[PDB]
Amino acid sequence: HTVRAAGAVLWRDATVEVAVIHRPRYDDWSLPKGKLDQGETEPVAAAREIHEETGHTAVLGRRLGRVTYPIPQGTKRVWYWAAKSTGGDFSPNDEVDKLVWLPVDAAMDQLQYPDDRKVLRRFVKRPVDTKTVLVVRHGTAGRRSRYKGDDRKRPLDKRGRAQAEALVAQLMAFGATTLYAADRVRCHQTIEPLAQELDQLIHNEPLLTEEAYAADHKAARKRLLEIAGRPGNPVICTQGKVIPGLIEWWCERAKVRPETTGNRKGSTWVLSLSDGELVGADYLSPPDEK
Ligand SMILES: Nc1nc2c([nH]c(=O)n2[C@H]2C[C@H](O)[C@@H](COP(=O)(O)OP(=O)(O)OP(=O)(O)O)O2)c(=O)[nH]1
Ligand SMILES: [Cl-]
Ligand SMILES: [Cl-]
Ligand SMILES: [Mg+2]
Repeated sequence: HTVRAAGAVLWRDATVEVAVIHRPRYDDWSLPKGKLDQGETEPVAAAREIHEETGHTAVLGRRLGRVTYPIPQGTKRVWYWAAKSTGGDFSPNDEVDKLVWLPVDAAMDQLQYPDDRKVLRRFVKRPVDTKTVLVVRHGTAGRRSRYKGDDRKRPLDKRGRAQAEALVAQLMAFGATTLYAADRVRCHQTIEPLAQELDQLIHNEPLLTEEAYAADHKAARKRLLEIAGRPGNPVICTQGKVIPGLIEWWCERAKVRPETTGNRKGSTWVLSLSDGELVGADYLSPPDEK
């Protein structure tokens, strides 16, 4: 069987230092990570396990990649992120007895596994002090036929509401701070739970609906960049016919290659920016899908 895990290169400003952990079970030095709990998304697992193992909270930025290796039971699949420490301090735990903070070249030496070393090379290849734009497709909301009444008003269904609730921890893992949604009830409702958590209002965005994108895709592009330019990490909840077009455009111009792709309801594109420039685009499946 495949064991799914997530973790990070945890970093702080000293130029940058990264955490390497020691485990007496293997007398090994490695990166903080662990297994996904039932129902848990990779980002949320990563944040948890980082804090379990290092004693630090972190905000996840760019996704580093996936690595896969044999273990006695089968196969270990681990997703890694760059993650900046937001606080805390190490104290020894059950698995991890020591942690060191190292500049990257020394950390590469301290590491011992090829997969960890690969992830660390991925970390250094781009800027890590990134800002993050979270582009979310609204949750499940039945079919446009099944709900007559102004389709603008069609609500999230039971699943979609559960997706919205699950997106709170997902989006908070990336340090979401400001909320925007296309002018459709289902788009707002997707991020209402996060709005309440953050105690933030949701900015309504008539230029980012499907109808508006179809009429004037250029105004949508410009408005996306306007939003991305504001301070904070914005969530922008919009629709299925809008997202691929915006993401594809921006990735092509920035020469950013996504490691994964898709467009499902409740999915999230994590766009990482350095000094306003796009440097990563990471598609996350819906929180209730694999
Ligand atoms: N942490 C880590 N372990 C690895 C890598 N490559 C590699 O063969 N291993 C080995 C170390 C162990 O002998 C074996 C399983 O270690 P593990 O850290 O993946 O799994 P674990 O279940 O003991 O710990 P975890 O997922 O709960 O943190 O795999 C790697 O890149 N990182
Ligand atoms: Cl520490
Ligand atoms: Cl829909
Ligand atoms: Mg672990």
